[PDB]
Amino acid sequence: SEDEFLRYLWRDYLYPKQYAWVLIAAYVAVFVVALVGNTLVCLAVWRNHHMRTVTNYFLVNLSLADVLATAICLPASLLVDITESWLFGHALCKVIPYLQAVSVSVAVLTLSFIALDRWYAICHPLLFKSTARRALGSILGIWAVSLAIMVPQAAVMECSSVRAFSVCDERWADDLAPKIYHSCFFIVTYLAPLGLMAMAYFQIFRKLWGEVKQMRARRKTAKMLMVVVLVFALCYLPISVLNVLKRVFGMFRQASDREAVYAAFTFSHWLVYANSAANPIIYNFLSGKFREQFKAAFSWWL
Ligand SMILES: COc1c(F)cccc1C(=O)N1C[C@@H](C)CC[C@H]1CNc1ccc(Br)cn1
Ligand SMILES: CCCCCCCCS[C@@H]1O[C@H](CO)[C@@H](O)[C@H](O)[C@H]1O
Ligand SMILES: CCCCCCCCS[C@@H]1O[C@H](CO)[C@@H](O)[C@H](O)[C@H]1O
Ligand SMILES: CCCCCCCCS[C@@H]1O[C@H](CO)[C@@H](O)[C@H](O)[C@H]1O
Ligand SMILES: CCCCCCCCS[C@@H]1O[C@H](CO)[C@@H](O)[C@H](O)[C@H]1O
Ligand SMILES: CCCCCCCCS[C@@H]1O[C@H](CO)[C@@H](O)[C@H](O)[C@H]1O
Ligand code: NA
Repeated sequence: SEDEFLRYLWRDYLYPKQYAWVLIAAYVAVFVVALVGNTLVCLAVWRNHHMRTVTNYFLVNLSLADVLATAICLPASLLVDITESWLFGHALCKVIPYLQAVSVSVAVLTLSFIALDRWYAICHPLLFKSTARRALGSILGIWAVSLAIMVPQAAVMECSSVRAFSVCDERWADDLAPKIYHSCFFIVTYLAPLGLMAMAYFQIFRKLWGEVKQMRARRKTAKMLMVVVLVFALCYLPISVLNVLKRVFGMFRQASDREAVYAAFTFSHWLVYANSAANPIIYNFLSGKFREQFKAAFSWWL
């Protein structure tokens, strides 16, 4: 029974090995590309004074939130996605999930303020002054808000023993509280800002593609930014939806195909980190100015 042997070889050995190879290579490729890429974003804006715009100051802040998640949270997520257990202790069970939620909040708030800045500059000019100095005040305000509103997330994280292994999970005293919290989390960090940004960029699209030199520069930046928002919305959609289906709709509680649930959650966690790697790649192709600084970086160190 050679066919039956090959089927158990595939199930018990070949498939789990290929799965671990794909998983580890995917997480390592994204960790490296995100660390290098986002460092280069910060260096491109620091080196060239002409790219020291309000948009690019917020793009640097997006890179900081993306570096926060890549450096601290990505290695922890990789180990949970391998073991399905917590190996970093009780203290880090509160800190790493908290820093991850802070990073999402900083990322989406940074995107909202870029949209807001572009919407006032293009659709409703001369009502609100937007300068580089005021961008640093708005950036500090983004961190202060994000650090505060994510404390409930830190408060619910618990590291509990289950063999003798630990699990880092949210502890809720009653069934109603996680439903209200995960509904609010989804609408505040995903749905409401992305719905508002889509409507703002649709208005900017109508104004720009409906002075000539300025509109040529504005069309290039608005095209890039629309691609960034679209890619953020696609990357954060599977995790945002899985968290609602789990916490609000009580899904994935049956263990019949536990491995299928782990794979959907793993791929969803990886898409969040893939976003940090994606943003500097988007600036490379949709910004000639970021393209120059990146081309100069590969000419120098490589
Ligand atoms: C974007 O969300 C996550 C991620 F990208 C990696 C791992 C987990 C998540 C996640 O589902 N959440 C829940 C959400 C309501 C707040 C943000 C995180 C917090 N939980 C975490 C985060 C990191 C690690 Br590692 C373990 N748990
Ligand atoms: C950049 C330097 C690398 C640091 C990586 C952090 C990993 C933490 S190990 C972790 O420490 C806990 C105490 O905090 C113990 O409870 C755990 O048993 C142990 O596994
Ligand atoms: C920048 C604002 C400062 C707040 C940062 C929150 C993360 C601290 S870790 C964690 O927070 C939980 C919630 O408060 C407590 O239950 C724990 O005892 C404590 O270890
Ligand atoms: C509108 C008012 C909003 C406040 C609601 C507070 C309800 C408490 S939930 C409770 O919080 C603890 C924090 O320490 C966790 O340890 C528990 O696991 C979790 O169940
Ligand atoms: C704005 C926030 C709204 C989010 C959606 C949550 C709706 C709760 S359904 C509700 O859950 C209770 C606790 O689990 C049960 O006692 C009830 O039988 C059931 O009807
Ligand atoms: C702290 C108090 C906790 C109470 C939790 C109950 C929440 C109400 S859910 C609501 O209950 C209705 C009953 O009239 C049903 O008709 C609806 O279908 C259902 O959605
Ligand atoms: Na991000």
